[PDB]
Amino acid sequence: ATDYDTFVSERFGSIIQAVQTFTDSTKPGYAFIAAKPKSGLYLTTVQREDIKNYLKDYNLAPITPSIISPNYLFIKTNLKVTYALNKLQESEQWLEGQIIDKIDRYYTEDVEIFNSSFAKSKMLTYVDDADHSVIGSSATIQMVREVQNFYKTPEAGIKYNNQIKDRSMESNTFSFNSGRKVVNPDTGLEEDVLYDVRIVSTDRDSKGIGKVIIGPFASGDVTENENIQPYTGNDFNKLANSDGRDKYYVIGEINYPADVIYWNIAKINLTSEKFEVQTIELYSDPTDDVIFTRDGSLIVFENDLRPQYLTIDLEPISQLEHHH
Amino acid sequence: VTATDYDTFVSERFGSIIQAVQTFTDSTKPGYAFIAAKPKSGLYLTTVQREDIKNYLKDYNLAPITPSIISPNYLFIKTNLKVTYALNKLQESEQWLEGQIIDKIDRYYTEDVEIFNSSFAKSKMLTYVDDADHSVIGSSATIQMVREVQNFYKTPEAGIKYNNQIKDRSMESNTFSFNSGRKVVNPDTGLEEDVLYDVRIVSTDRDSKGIGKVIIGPFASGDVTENENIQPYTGNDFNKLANSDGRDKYYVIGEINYPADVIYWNIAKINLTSEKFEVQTIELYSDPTDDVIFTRDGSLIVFENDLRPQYLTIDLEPISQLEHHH
Repeated sequence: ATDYDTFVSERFGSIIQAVQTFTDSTKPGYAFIAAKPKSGLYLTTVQREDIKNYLKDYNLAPITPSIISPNYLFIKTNLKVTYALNKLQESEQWLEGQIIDKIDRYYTEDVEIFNSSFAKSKMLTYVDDADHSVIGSSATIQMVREVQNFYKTPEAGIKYNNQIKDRSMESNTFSFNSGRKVVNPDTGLEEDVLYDVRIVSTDRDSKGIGKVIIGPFASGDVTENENIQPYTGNDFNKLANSDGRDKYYVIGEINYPADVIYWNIAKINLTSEKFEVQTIELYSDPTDDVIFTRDGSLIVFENDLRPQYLTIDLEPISQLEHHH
Repeated sequence: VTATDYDTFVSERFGSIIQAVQTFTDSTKPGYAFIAAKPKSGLYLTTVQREDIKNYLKDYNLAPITPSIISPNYLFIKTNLKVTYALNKLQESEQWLEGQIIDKIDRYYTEDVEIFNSSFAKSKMLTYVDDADHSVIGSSATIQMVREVQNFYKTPEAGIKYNNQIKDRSMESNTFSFNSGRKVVNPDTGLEEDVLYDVRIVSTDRDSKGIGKVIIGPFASGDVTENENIQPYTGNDFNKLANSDGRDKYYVIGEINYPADVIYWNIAKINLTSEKFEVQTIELYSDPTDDVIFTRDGSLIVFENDLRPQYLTIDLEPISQLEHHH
């Protein structure tokens, strides 16, 4: 870690706020350094080529350390703060600002650091701490791993470094392109029907394993031969429809206890071409309210840039027959 | 007159073995001036029944209204704490550690919460819990409000309230034994008196006006006599308990007004005599919608772990160290 990270952390301390090295058991030979810009999220490919070009500075001929951006774990927070009407001078809009700062001040200080961790109980005491009028808060978290490629998990897998619950793992939705014509003079003569779809996990087996299955289809546009046939279990979360779509299929699988997640859309004869996205986001409920980082993973609150991962509900109180 | 004037009156003539006073008057009970009194040490003033609450009676000035020196209507917090710490950061035992967090959970209560018209917040106390070591990483909790009920048979004339809002089905008591008149045998033993099963009081989802039933069960088909009035509660709509004895027929005996925050029941509404029940006092648990629990009139949120240990479970969890290498 610090053996080489620190140096770098000297010649570049004006940008990078977090640097640590690690190996991949598997990508033998390769040493990577994750670095987080103090100034946001991803170092720029120019900022990256400069930093790599101090590798020559310190003479090493062997292929030498790949710099790269950190594997972020995000907390989708659903915050609720109840406050006293009397004791609150400015706008609700102000108050939010006042606390959404506190959250960040906790993250920067105690969390946004390698192998340091997020404790929901701590940041709530930060929230409480934001005004002299913030009587008490509560909070509900999710974990977000932002997936680089939707089509197949890495060679190795995707892991949260944390225990999730059953059926918990679920990506967002991405358009699948069937291939049929719609024949609609509204928008010409042909739209190419494309219905949303997601990738969810099902319940632990006898032995700790689930199945990573993929959202609703219309019989025809997925070819089934004995082997590859519709999944049947109802041990997962189906999604809102308006269409006659209820045929989910099975790729990869979740090892709940070892938290590893592998899937590969290929397991059903569907080329990347068929989906109009390239990136997705995987969510899942933690088991605990204390969540952890490990090799090159970093937990981070970047809220003016990932605002989708915080929501604040306030509850103004006076006196009082009622706060819900 | 004036409750405030009275509160003082006692924060003087007794201001010795008394910590706090709430002089409130109940709108259901005219001409009666009620005086809540915290013992400053324990829970009940003359649990010996007056020894004390009679001495204060013996203080008279003016008015046609009469004092009724009572002990405070206590709100309890059944906390299921789940603190987690770092194996290495810890030098003394889990045993010494518990005795360290509850030292804080107490510090919070007795400074901010254990007061009249004062309140409790889970988030705020879990800050105090977290603040007991160099680690101690974080903490979880799962709380319920508890109201201790003397005479399980029936609530007061005017119902019992929490001074807080609870959730649908949230309200449920601990279990108690109901002596069915009947008799059975096993294991070579004999009649074994009268068959007993564990029975209890639960609330149902609120109807379209904010109002569910307060029901009691299960039973046998059974040990309760059904009338035009007395009939098994009609439908699923709440929390049933383990029929390790197979039973299930519950009966309506009151209702919760969720908005008004009032709960009334009377076991006499079916026809069971208190004789058919082992108990006298029971516990009434509900879980709030409140991220803040409010005390109020004669109500008081207190934390007495020593004398009320049952209302706190701490499950610790040790954690492996991270990087020790550099």
